[PDB]
Amino acid sequence: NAKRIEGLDSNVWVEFTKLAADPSVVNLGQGFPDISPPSYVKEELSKAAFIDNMNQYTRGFGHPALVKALSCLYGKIYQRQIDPNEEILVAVGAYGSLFNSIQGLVDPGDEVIIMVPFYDCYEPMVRMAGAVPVFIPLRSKPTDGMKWTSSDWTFDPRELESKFSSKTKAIILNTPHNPLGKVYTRQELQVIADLCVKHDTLCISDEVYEWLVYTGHTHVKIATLPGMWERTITIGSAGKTFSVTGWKLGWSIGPAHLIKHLQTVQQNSFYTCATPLQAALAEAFWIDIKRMDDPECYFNSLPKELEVKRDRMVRLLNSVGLKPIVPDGGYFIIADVSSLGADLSDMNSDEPYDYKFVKWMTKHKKLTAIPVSAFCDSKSKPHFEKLVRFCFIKKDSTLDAAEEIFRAWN
Amino acid sequence: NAKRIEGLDSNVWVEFTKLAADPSVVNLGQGFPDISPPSYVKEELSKAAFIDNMNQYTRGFGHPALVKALSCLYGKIYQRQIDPNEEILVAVGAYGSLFNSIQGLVDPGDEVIIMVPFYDCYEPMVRMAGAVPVFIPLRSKPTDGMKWTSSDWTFDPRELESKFSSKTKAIILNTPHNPLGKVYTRQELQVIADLCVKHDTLCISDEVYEWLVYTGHTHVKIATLPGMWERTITIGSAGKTFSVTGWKLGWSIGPAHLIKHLQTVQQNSFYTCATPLQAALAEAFWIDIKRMDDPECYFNSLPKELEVKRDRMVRLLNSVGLKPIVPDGGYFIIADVSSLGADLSDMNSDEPYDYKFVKWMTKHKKLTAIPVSAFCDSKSKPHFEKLVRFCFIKKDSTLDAAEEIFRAWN
Ligand SMILES: [Ca+2]
Ligand SMILES: [Ca+2]
Ligand SMILES: [Ca+2]
Ligand SMILES: [Ca+2]
Repeated sequence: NAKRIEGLDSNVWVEFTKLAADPSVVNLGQGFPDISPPSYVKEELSKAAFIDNMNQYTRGFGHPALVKALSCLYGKIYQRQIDPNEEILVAVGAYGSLFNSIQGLVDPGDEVIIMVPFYDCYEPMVRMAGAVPVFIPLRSKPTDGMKWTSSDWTFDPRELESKFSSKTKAIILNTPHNPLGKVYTRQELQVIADLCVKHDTLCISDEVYEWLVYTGHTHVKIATLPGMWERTITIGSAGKTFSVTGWKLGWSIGPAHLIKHLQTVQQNSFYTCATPLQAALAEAFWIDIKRMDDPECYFNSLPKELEVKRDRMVRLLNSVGLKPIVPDGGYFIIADVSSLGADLSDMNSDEPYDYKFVKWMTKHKKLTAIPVSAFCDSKSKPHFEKLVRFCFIKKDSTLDAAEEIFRAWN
Repeated sequence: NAKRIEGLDSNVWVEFTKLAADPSVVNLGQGFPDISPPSYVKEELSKAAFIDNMNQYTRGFGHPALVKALSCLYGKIYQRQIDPNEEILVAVGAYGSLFNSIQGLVDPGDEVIIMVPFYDCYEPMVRMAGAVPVFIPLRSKPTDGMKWTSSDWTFDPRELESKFSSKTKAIILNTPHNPLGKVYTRQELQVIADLCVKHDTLCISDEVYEWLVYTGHTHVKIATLPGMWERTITIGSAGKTFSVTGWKLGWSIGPAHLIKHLQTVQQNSFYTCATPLQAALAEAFWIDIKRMDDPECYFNSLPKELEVKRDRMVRLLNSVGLKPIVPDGGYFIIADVSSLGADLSDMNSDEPYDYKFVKWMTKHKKLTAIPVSAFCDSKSKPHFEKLVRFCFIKKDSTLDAAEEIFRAWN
C-alpha cells in the first residue's frame, strides 16, 4: 500500500453494520432516515431518468441547473451574490467536499485544528494530506437545572488560542455538530473568526445540518462574519437537506481563489458527478426555494417534524435512566450511560466502555446505537467513553418498536 | 494551493466545449452518446427512485446487489470465483477507479509507464501522486496496402523493456484504446505480462470499452494471463457499458491484497456511491447477463449497431480525403488531415497543427473533432499533431447531418 494511507484502513463501522443486520433489532445507530423522502424529490429523479441528455455527462464542477439553484438559494442566505461557476463546486456528497477542501488546501507538515468529538473522517483526511491534526475537546458547563442540553457544551477560548501557531493552516468547524447536536453561537463563531484573521488561516465549515436547528436556536454561518468570506469554505449536502442520503451530492461554497484549488482536486479524481441526480436535485431545490417563507417548505417542515421525535426520544431515554443531552440541532441525541448498571467486566477486551455497552445492549435489549468514542482521537476517548449516540430521523413505527424495548427494559 | 496540485489545473477541454457552443454545429468531438440508452436502463432508474431504501446509504464499497452482479458477470469472463466484497470496488466512474488505483498503490518517486496517445487523466493522476510518468509511444507498422487500421499501430517490445527499471511501480494499459481504437492482441498483452512478472510491477488495466470490439477482433484481459491475476487491477464503466455516461459508476476487479488498498482510498475520499444509480444498474446487468448468447443482449446488440456507424464514418472521412484509421473497437475514429488543402495562415505561432485544424473545421465546415495531440505528453505531440478524433456513437439524425457537411465540403 502507498505511504499516504498507512494506518487509515480502520473500519469499526462494518462491525456496527454487522450488529445491526439481525432483523429483530431496532437500529438507532447509523444516520439512516427511514422516513420517506419528500414525494417530489422521488418524482424528479424519475422524470430525469426518462430524458436521454440527463443520462449523459454534464458539467464537471456541477450541473448548470444545480449550481444555478444553489447560487440563488445561498445568495439569499449570505445576503451576497454567489457565483454559480466560480464560487460553487458540486462533489460526491459533503464527504467528497471535505476531501476536495483538504486535498486542495492543505500541505504536508501543516496543522489542522479539530474539535473533539468530530465527524470521524476529519482525522484520516488531514493525515492523508500529510498534515498534523491538532485536537481540542468540547467541555461541558453547569446545567440550567432542568435539562442537559447541547448548549451546555462549549470550548475554552484561551485553550483554542493555545492551539494556533505559525504552522496552523486551517480549523475544521462542524455546526450543527455531529455527534453533539451543538449549534455554535455567534459568540463562539466570533472567537474562532478572531483567531483565523489574527493568524491568517482558513476555516473549513461543515454545515450539512444547517436546516435542522430547533426552537430557540439559529444557524449562523461563520463565513458571513467580518473578514471570513475571504478565508472560509462552507459545505452543504443533498442527503441531509432532502433525507436522500443515497444520492451523495454536496457542495462547497466560498471565494474563487479557494474554490479554484478544490476544483483542481475534483478534475483530477472523479471529474464530474451523476447527471440525473443533479438534474432532479435542482428541481427539488426550485420547488423549495420558491416557498421559503411557508411551513410547507421542506427546510421548515422537517425540523418541525423532527423536533417532536427529538422530545419523544429524550423521554424514552430518561425512562431507563440514560441521561440524554437534548440537541440544539441535527438528528442525533447523545446519552450518558454510566448511571445504568455497569455490566461489562465479563466482556473481555481493552475496547472502550461504550463499544462494550453498545454490544451488550444489542445482544440483550435488541437496540443498537453508536459509541461516542468512535468520534474521538485516541487520547480523548476516555473522556467520552461513557457516551452513546442515537439517531432519531425515524418513522413513528420504528420509534414505537424502540418504545416497546424501553418499557420492557426493567 | 497544495503542492500536490501544482500546474495540474489546465483544462484545455473548456476551449473545446466553447467551440461546441453551436452556431448550428454538428458536434463530433467529446465521447457523448446521443443515442438513447437502452429503455430498461431508464426504466430501472425510475423504479428505484420510488423505493425509499433505494434513496438511502448503501454498502460503502458497492451496493450488495451490484457487486453480486459484477461478480457473476466477470466470473463467467475470468473463469473464476470472484469475491463480491473483497475483489470488487465500485467507484465514481472508471475515472474514480483509476484515481483509487493510483492513490492507493503509487508513492512519490515511483515510475508509472504510460502509452501515448493516452486517455488524458493518466498523466496528471500519476503526477498528483508525486510519481514520475514514463511515456512510450505507439508506432505504425506497414499497412496491408488496402486500408489503415488500429492494428497497424503497435509497440516495440525492446523499447518497452527499456522503460522498466526498479523504480517502475506500474504500467497503465488501455484496451480497447482511446483515442486510437486499438484492440491489443494476445501477443502484445503477453509482452506486458512478461515484463510485469520479471520486474514485480503492477498493471492497471483500463478496459471500459471491453464490449465494443468489431468483427475480426477479441477483447482479452491481461489479468487472465499466467501470473497476472495477483498483480492486475482491471477497470470497468457503467457509462460505457450501458451508454449512460452521466451515471458515473465504475469498478475495479482484482486480488484482495490490491483491492483492500483501493477500498482504503475510497473510504477516506468519497465513501459510498449513489444508491439508486447502483440499484438500477444491478438490475440492468441481470437483464443482460441472462441473455448472453442472444443478439438482444446489449453487449452484442450495441457493437453490432456501432460497426455499421463506424463503416459509415470511414466512407464519409474518405469521401473528402481525410485518411481514416479504422478502429478495432471503441467509438472513436482518428483521421489523418495532413494531405488536405492544409493551409492555415489565420492562426500564427506554433501551438499544434491539429488544434488549428479543428478550429478551422468548426468555423468553415461547422464540424468539431478532438485534436490527437491533446492525448500526448509534450515531447510526443509533434508525432501525432496531424491526427484528429471523431466520435460516432451518434443517432442517424446526427450522422445524416454529418453527410450533408462532407457532401458540401468541396
Ligand atoms: Ca501496511
Ligand atoms: Ca458576484
Ligand atoms: Ca499563519
Ligand atoms: Ca522491481
